[PDB]
Amino acid sequence: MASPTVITLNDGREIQAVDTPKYDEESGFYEFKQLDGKQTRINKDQVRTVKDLLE
Repeated sequence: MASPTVITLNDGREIQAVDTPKYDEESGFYEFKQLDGKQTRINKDQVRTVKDLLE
């Protein structure tokens, strides 16, 4: 499934994903696919708010 989701970090840095993120218990990161179609991962504590563009 694909849906636009903007993840806002602790400092306020917002990144927009084309599909929904995965919380990985193994490494402790959140995995999300950026607008470019590139998957990136950031630590569980850096994420402030997880919201869709469809609010």
